[PDB]
Amino acid sequence: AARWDLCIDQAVVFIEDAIQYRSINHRVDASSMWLYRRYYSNVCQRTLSFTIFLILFLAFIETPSSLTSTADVRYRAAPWEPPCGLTESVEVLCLLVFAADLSVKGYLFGWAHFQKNLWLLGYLVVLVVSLVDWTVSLSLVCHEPLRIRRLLRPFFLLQNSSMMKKTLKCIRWSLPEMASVGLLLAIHLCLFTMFGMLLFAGLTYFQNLPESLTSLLVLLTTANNPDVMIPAYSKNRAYAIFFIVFTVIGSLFLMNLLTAIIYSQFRGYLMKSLQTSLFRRRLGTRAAFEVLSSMVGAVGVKPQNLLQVLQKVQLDSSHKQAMMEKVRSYGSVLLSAEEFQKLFNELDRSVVKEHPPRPEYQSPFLQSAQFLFGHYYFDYLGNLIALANLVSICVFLVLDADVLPAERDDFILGILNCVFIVYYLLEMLLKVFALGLRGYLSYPSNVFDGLLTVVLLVLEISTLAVYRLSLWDMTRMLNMLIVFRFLRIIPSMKPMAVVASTVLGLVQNMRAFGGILVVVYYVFAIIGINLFRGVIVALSAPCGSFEQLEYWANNFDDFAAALVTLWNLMVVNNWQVFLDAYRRYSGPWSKIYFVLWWLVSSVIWVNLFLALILENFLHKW
Amino acid sequence: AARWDLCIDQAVVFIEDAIQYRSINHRVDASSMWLYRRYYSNVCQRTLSFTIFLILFLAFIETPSSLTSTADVRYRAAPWEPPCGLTESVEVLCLLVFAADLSVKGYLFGWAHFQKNLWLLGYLVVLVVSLVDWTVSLSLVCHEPLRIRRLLRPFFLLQNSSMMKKTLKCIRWSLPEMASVGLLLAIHLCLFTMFGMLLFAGLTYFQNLPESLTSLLVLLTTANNPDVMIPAYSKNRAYAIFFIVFTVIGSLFLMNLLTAIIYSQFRGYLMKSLQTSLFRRRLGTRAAFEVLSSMVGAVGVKPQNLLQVLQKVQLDSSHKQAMMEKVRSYGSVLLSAEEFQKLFNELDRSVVKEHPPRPEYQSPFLQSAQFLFGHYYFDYLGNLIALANLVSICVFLVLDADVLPAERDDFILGILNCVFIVYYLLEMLLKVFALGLRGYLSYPSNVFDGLLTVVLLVLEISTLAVYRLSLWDMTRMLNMLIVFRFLRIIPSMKPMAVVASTVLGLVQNMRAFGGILVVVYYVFAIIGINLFRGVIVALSAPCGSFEQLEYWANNFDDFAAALVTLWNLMVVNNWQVFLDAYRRYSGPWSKIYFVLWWLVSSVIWVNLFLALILENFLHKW
Repeated sequence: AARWDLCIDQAVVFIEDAIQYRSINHRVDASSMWLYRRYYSNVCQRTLSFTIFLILFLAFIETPSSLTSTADVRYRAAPWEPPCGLTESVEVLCLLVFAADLSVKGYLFGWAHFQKNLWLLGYLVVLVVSLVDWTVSLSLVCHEPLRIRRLLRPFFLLQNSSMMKKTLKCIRWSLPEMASVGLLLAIHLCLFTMFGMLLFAGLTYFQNLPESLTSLLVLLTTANNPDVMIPAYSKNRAYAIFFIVFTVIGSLFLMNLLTAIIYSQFRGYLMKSLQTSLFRRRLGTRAAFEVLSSMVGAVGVKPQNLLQVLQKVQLDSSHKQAMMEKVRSYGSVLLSAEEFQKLFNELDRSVVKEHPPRPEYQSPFLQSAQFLFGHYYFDYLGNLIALANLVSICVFLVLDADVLPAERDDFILGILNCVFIVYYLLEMLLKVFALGLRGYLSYPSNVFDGLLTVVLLVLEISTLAVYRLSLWDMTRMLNMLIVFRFLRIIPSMKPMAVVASTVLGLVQNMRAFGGILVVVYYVFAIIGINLFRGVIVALSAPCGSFEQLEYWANNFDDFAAALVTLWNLMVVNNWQVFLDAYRRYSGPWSKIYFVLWWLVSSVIWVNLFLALILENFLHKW
Repeated sequence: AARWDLCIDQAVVFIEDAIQYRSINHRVDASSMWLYRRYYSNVCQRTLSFTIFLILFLAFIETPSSLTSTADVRYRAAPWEPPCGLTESVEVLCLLVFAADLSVKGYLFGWAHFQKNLWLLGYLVVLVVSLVDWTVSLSLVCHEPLRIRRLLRPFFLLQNSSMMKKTLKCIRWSLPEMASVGLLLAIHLCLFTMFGMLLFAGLTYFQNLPESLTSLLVLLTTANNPDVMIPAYSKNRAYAIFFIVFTVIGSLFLMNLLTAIIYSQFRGYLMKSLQTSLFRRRLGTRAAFEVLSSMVGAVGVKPQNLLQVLQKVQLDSSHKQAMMEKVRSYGSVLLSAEEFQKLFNELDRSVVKEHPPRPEYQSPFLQSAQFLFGHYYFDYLGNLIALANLVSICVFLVLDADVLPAERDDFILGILNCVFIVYYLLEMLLKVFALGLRGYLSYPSNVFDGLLTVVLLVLEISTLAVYRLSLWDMTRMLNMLIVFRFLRIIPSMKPMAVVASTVLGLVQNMRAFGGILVVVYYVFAIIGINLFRGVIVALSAPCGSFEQLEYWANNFDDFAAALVTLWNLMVVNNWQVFLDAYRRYSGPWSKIYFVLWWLVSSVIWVNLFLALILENFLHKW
């Protein structure tokens, strides 16, 4: 009776964990299974993902106030200050649901399991530090300059992710080897600083210990290759050997050695991911069998017990009916153990359909339309005219570019876009009159084409509403959206399937890796804000300086301007210029910030990218 | 009698080919085995390697005459012209030995084998083209401007190499995939040229079709990251998304996709090298057995036939005596087939010894010296004082650097180098009085230390000959060679053995890969000479130009100046500057030269380097 239905709840949650690749380490109770099924719903996990985005969105609208139009410092309508109410209200509202998340994760798990698992403990210490810092900054009227609780926000992203925790373990195992090459590189520098200072001080680059040390470090990433050697090379031809050897040993051996060291841990990444997925499903159904085999009882599981459990699970109805027919094909025989486990190998099949088309009333009208629809040249007529559209934009952009930027003719340009757009409407209306409103939605390219067509006629008819033949801005907007038609010529990839297959495989696997970049940007922005917030003031310079070039838009005055400035240091070109400017404005101890940013971003993460491309390329063969 | 000894010659050359991993496809004759053993000697292969270096050295002393001190064009003592005699004499003397090489390679191989093997045919066509071009340039008095026979010289390097022929086959199999990503990248460019020209011409970078096409191509290799976007970024913050997406799709996906495509062919490089080595030794001894088993005869090979053949082979005497004792341990029994093949597994063992030390006459004198020699702290006392030497050079280079460059004290600097050098002499003289003149040579570090010590005392005593205490140049030369002592602290690599093991493994495997770089430089230099030989003349510039910077040393006027100029384009930094200069001086069709040089050098070869590091790292585990 009661233990009858109680075993049913242990049946349904063990099947559901066996599908979704979860573990079985939660305590089994009566209403906890009401909570377990509800906490893992679609609605609950999507609220938790939305609030994580919210606090990581919130730094755009904090007191540095990145709501302007230009980030340039020489002219900017600066202020938009929100008051002390709303931003600290939405800060504490997200802290409630994370506190609600921790409570139901610890209550549903073991209490002793809570004290052992390090991530739940770190989830707890971050919450109280964020709450103490909230009430302290609320006691004062917002006039605390630096907000330490803003740094702890990316731990909420790292907690609920299951792919970043794998990737952080792989870079933790690579760490004692990366410190050795980092040690060997620092030996390699300070040798050539001493060896350089004998040759050249006996150059504006070699006049001091920290100046020559900086000049070699920037050469190590090859940001000044010709410019650091041209005094010495103009004195003698033989001085080229000193700089050639330094970048061969430095940039070629030791930087590419860091890539091979990181890839040595990611070598079995996807295959060992699939193995622990299948291993968790093996003990999933086995514990489901073991509790169902001992419901009331030889050793077997009654199919009438199966009839109620496989209904209450949440699954695709394709695999659901296949389970249901296969147990109905079985008799009243008690199901064996090996036949129980191999029964759940229906979840490896995948079925792809699109839709069935629909007929008409009049028989010669329907048979002519559908048999010129099943043609394979109908889309090729669309592909031909779209290419004919694109060369027209091509020839007309280059013809008006060179001469007469003010007053161009643009007479035939209107008529060309008319005949193409009304061609685009008639084909998609003939498609839906040959497939159906359901028959047209089943293709993802047709959603892409059908949405793009109905937008362009709105743009065209609006130009046709005010002109007959804001002219230039509408034609520029109309020309821009015609260019996006070229993305529909792309997916006909017949001989180069190895490229499009991995690009899909890459973006399906950048939950972890895109997440790590977000963690690193968000930390280094807020550190960079509090150090260089008001350092650059713009009120006759050397010809290669920060001020001869107009690099004034690259500062750390807000969140949007920090991200682009950190981007331009990540692509390592011309970061000798930023090093000289931030020395001249904020003292020479700022170089430890940029060098540390150079090590995390360019060295570690862009090697981390190449290890993940290499793994996801070499897969299934 | 005659066929008795004739089988002995077929025995010895089949064993020798089985050792040195050669093939058996040469015709077996009487005096051809006299030629086969002599052509493959140590002296013959080393003459062929020296003449290959000679013609590839010869371009330094041709008519562009790269014998100056500076390559700067604004001042240079230009001319040194050798006459028409000697350079065309040494050109034709190397052509004789290559013609002698082709003849004995074809005569010893099959005649029909000659017409099938493509490399021997290409060896023949290159020889007659080089000889026709020699006699044509000799008929005229050297006044032919361009020498087409100079381009065919790297085929002589490619012919006699057995590792470059493997590597060229691996990049030939990768070619139809690299053309697809090259196709997909060209689609990716010309979309954003049209999309860029609508947004920004509606910037000095976006004013034309070939100007905007060049600006995106240089952004693709990130050579102008901040400088190409700062007008648009200073107009609006939202224009950063256009350039961020272009370098994420461009540089991160598609360039790193080219590395993964190349590495997909080098994935089994070293293991499939070892397999075809062992496979050639398997059929080597088997054909040696098969001719020896049918000398006069159950089925076996008489050991008295073995006694004469294993003497006449050339081998290490360590494995030679081990073969000889093992056949002497065998009786007069006819040796079986399986026991014949497993007999030659002595060639897998390797024995390392150094030397035995020698005693003295007087027993308390020898026993005290050798037992404080077997100490392991004797070298640690050398390691301590060498570190104490290096901090002295460290502290004294930084102290005199900042102030007073003219007249420094340098009083204690002499005395510091005295006590260290005479320490260095007494330790190596106590080492040879505890090891021996033979006992000291057996260590490669002691050869390195012993040579460095005897040089520094010559430098020190020469300063002591003219001073007592050209001063500064001698102390600068003395300080420089003390820095090289730090290379002896390095080889005590206890916890990071994975780094030093592969660095040895890399340089033992760059016969192929260093050879390909030589082929690519040598071709692209001589093409670049004949196009831009006298284009730059130096007789108030924009502040970032080729002439504001003093880049005048980077031209193509000779062979030494071409190599450094091609080097500074290989490391891709600031190659926007070279593109603008060579447009302004030699017309706009010069950009096809540098773009083609960008594709071969940076894209292919530096991806080729990272594939070879990755293979030689992941080896034996």
